[PDB]
Amino acid sequence: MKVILLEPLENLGDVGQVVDVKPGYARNYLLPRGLAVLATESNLKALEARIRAQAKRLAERKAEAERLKEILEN
RNA sequence: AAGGGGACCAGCCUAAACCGUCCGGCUUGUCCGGGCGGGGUCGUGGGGCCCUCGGACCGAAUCCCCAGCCUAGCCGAAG
Ligand SMILES: [Mg+2]
Ligand SMILES: [Mg+2]
Ligand SMILES: [Mg+2]
Ligand SMILES: [Mg+2]
Ligand SMILES: [Mg+2]
Ligand SMILES: [Mg+2]
Ligand SMILES: [Mg+2]
Ligand SMILES: [Mg+2]
Ligand SMILES: [Mg+2]
Ligand SMILES: [Mg+2]
Ligand SMILES: [Mg+2]
Repeated sequence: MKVILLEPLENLGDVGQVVDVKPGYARNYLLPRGLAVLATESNLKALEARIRAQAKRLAERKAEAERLKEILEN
């Protein structure tokens, strides 16, 4: 069963990553302890749109700060 | 059972794509979810979206009215 990790877990996976686990592990351990969520089609959109938004708010630093390396250095 | 002969006869509404709005979750937006409205309903496949040209008839199974009918009756030939 596929889940989306909310936290990095040793010898499991990294935060925001999709991993395969047995249904019982997800249902009786990971999910109740807030450590993951089901890789449902709803959640995969929400994860996507966060990975997307972080890359957006990153590039617009490396560009409006890059605009500063234009004024300075000249 | 098909098929044939007859009785009767009638076909519709949604879900999803997409659009709009309200509400709330936190994991902050191009988010996810819930409600309502729009859109849509099909097998010659149909629908959505985007271009392109083109602009009255239908009509309920709902509602209103009225014939008709039912729940009492009446007239009715000639020793
Ligand atoms: Mg027949
Ligand atoms: Mg008959
Ligand atoms: Mg018929
Ligand atoms: Mg809100
Ligand atoms: Mg939804
Ligand atoms: Mg929504
Ligand atoms: Mg909605
Ligand atoms: Mg088609
Ligand atoms: Mg009808
Ligand atoms: Mg009499
Ligand atoms: Mg008499």
